[PDB]
Amino acid sequence: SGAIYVGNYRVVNRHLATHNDWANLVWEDSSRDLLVSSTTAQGCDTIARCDCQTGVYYCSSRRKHYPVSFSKPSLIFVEASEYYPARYQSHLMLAVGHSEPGDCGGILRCQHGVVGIVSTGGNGLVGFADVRDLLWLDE
Ligand SMILES: Cc1cccc(CN2C[C@@H](C(N)=O)CCC2=O)c1
Ligand SMILES: [Zn+2]
Repeated sequence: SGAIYVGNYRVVNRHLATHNDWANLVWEDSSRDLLVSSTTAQGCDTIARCDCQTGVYYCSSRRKHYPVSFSKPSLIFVEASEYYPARYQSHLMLAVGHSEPGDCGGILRCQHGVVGIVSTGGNGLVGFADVRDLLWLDE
C-alpha cells in the first residue's frame, strides 16, 4: 500500500483506490494502474520533473529502501494478477529489485522528488508506475 500527496491530490495504484477516491476522482487510467483523487488537506510531496534513471524505492516486504537504476517509462507486458488480466501496462519503469503484490504504493524517489510508485514485479524485478509526466499535479 501507499500514496503520493501533492497539493490537493492523492495518487494511488488504481487497483487499491478506495470508495472515497472513486467518489472524488480527478483522473484514472487502467493501462497505467494509476488513480488520482482530490483531498481537502494540502499534501507535502514534490513530484520530480526530470529524466533520472537512478533513485531509491521503499520495499515494504523487506522494510527497506533500496537504491536502484530503472528503465525509462515504457509499454510493458504484465502477466495476469488478482486485479488485472494479462495486458500491456503503459508508462512503466523496471528495475532489478525485490517486490511482492503488497509492495504496490511504495514510493520511488530521485534527488528531484517523487518519480512514481511500485506497481508490478516478480522474478527479481520491480516495476514503477511513472508520475513525472502528470504536470497538472503541480497546479
Ligand atoms: C508489486 C508486484 C509484485 C509482484 C506481482 C505483482 C502483481 N500485481 C500487478 C499489478 C499491476 N500493475 O498489474 C496489479 C496488482 C498485482 O498484484 C505486483
Ligand atoms: Zn530526478
